[PDB]
Amino acid sequence: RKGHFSRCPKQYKHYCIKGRCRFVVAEQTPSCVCDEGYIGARCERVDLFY
Repeated sequence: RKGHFSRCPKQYKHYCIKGRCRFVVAEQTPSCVCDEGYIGARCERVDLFY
């Protein structure tokens, strides 16, 4: 019954232009997800032709 982390705001989305990122403080876990239809390490290109 617990839930409280930190959602990476757009002001800190420099490591992912078109992608999201969840940073867990209590559990040092800086995870960074990106739009499935995205390309590039920093998420700068896009390929969602689908």
